[PDB]
Amino acid sequence: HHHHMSVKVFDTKEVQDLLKAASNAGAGNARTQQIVHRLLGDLFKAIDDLDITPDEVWAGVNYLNKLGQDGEAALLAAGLGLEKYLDIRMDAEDEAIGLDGGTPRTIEGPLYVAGAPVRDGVAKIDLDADEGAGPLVIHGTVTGLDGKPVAGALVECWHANSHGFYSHFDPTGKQSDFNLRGAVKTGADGKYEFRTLMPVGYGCPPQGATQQLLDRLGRHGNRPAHVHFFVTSDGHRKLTTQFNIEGDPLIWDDFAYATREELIPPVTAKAGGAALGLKADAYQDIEFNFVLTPRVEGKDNQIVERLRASAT
Amino acid sequence: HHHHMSVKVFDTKEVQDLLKAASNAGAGNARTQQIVHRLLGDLFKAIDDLDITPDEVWAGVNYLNKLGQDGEAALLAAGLGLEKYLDIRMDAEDEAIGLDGGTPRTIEGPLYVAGAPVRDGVAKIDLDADEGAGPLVIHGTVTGLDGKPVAGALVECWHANSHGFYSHFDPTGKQSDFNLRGAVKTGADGKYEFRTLMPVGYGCPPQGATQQLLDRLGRHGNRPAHVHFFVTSDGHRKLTTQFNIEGDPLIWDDFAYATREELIPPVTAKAGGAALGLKADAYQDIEFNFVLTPRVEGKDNQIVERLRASA
Ligand SMILES: CCCCCCCCCCCCCCCCCCCC(=O)O[C@H](COC(=O)CCCCCCCCCCCCCC)COP(=O)(O)OCCN
Ligand SMILES: CCCCCCCCCCCCCCCCCCCC(=O)O[C@H](COC(=O)CCCCCCCCCCCCCC)COP(=O)(O)OCCN
Ligand SMILES: [Cl-]
Ligand SMILES: [Fe+3]
Ligand SMILES: [Fe+3]
Repeated sequence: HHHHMSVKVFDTKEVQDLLKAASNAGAGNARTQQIVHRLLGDLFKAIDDLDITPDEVWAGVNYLNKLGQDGEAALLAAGLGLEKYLDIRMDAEDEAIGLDGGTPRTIEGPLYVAGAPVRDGVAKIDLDADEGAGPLVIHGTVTGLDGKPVAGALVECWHANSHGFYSHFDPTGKQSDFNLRGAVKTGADGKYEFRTLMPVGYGCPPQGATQQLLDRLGRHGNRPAHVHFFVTSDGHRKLTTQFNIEGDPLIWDDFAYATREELIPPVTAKAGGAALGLKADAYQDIEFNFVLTPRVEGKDNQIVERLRASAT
Repeated sequence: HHHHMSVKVFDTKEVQDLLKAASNAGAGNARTQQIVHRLLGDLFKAIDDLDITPDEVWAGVNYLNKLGQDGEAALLAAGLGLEKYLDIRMDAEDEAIGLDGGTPRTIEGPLYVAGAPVRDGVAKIDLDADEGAGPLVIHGTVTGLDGKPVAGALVECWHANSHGFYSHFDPTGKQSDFNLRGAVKTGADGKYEFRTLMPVGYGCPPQGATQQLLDRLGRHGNRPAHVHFFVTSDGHRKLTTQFNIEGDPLIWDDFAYATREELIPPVTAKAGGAALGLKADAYQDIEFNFVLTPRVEGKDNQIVERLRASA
């Protein structure tokens, strides 16, 4: 409660012996031992430097229990910019080898669901009534770096409803499996099209551990309205990206730091929606093309494996 | 698969800007911002230096989900030596100012339960039958640094059964509330005594997150047989300590790094348990005295507040 000087122990042989024992550095997976030794040592050193008290350490330890009970570790990874950091490093790798000329990547987020039924060329993906969102058409072409259309590319799409909730993750009810999620296989013309409704921005669960820490930091936990994409096709690297809805006031204040200048396409007002199966004549239209990068020596060294949900 | 040079982006302006934004370090709690800025920046820098891949990062992220789901964050804190590290730092504090003369501290561990009924001088704490454990008597005096008995000290004791399980945390069933957990208030002579059963060493839940990571590090998750104590007294600092059962082959291979050479008292065989209320005539006996350290200006600046179970 009263300030005192930190007593420094990190460089002592006892602490260094403890770090080597606990990480088992130098059976066991050597790479995991190496990573643990470095992260544990950095934590010990930070506790020494900032005089992080046992009360503070146990608050952090018990915070991790709540974070996992909430299922929110990946949400915090986005909120603390760790997920953006991974893109920064992948972007720097692409810049060094000259693979940075396609549509830019941005974060995947934690809300992808595998298994959407694949449609030929066009998918209508709003399965459930949403009185609060107007119809939205997203369309474009999948091309390579040379401008030619990519046949048989798989474009997957997911976004939120007018309350900012995703199917499979709705805390107010159970949406239909794959509501506002689709997948289209492009034809020879490389064209894809999604017919859906306009999303609104996401907000962290207000009593969740992510928002609790953000609240303590003085930060909001909101995202601007956006739509996610995967684009997969042989001969190209797997594209993970997004675009933001034009004009959202949170576009340059995303709590997950995912907005990119090239990922803010214009939205157009259009008519004749009924002829497209849309629920209203006037609709908003976004033209967005995906420019892919090629595999190098047949390899995609930036595809990411992580725990992902799946549905019927 | 093939080796390449790790990209270095940490010292770029974009990363430094991202770190300041994410920690908000520069509304909010300044101390939390400071700690987050440091811990998050260290993590980014570690990712650069070791070229930690996204696949690796996400495995750690999803591991954290499992760790919290299992409710094991504090178990891993002990298993990775973090809990011992906190004691190393408190011990160095005491040494610097000359408060290091008493019974040594060691780790609390995550299995304390508040509320044991305070008995006078002696508590019998084995409520549940355990055919795998013989009787154990633990007895001693609570004194200050000057050797005078401390009257009214509260000595709390908790430990495992012969399967290595604690009441309130037993995976094979439900023990009685406060089984193998006791509280004793010393009288004028400073003496305490617990009548209990002999513990067996603890092992991490085999399918839990802590053992999963220890397995990946090539480490076991076992503790020697031991007994925990709190000693709370109005004029002294609160002592958190333990002792290990003499002769346990894991005394010098504790996965939580909590063994101290001053905390391994002799065990002697005795007879006469019936008159003590023990379930058998023959029993094992441990004399263990607590030497407390005084408060400074009536304050205890080493007492630890953390989430604790109660019953
Ligand atoms: C560094 C190399 C890599 C190793 C680490 C890898 C992970 C680093 C990731 C980037 C940094 C993220 C840090 C996350 C932990 C922050 C915990 C704050 C949560 C919190 O609200 O604690 C409050 C107390 O704060 C306080 O007392 C002050 C802040 C608390 C200390 C936070 C750090 C503790 C370090 C030990 C935990 C292990 C690391 C954590 C990831 C609440 O307190 P309350 O009890 O009133 O609760 C009331 C609510 N229910
Ligand atoms: C509780 C108090 C004490 C806290 C300790 C904090 C100090 C840091 C020191 C320890 C922290 C380590 C945390 C876990 C890292 C390793 C977890 C991996 C365990 C594991 O089984 O993953 C394997 C791969 O490991 C790997 O690939 C290596 C993964 C290493 C990741 C390191 C970076 C993670 C950063 C996360 C911090 C996030 C902060 C904000 C959320 C297998 O993987 P699998 O997928 O095949 O599993 C399917 C089953 N075999
Ligand atoms: Cl129990
Ligand atoms: Fe999203
Ligand atoms: Fe224990």
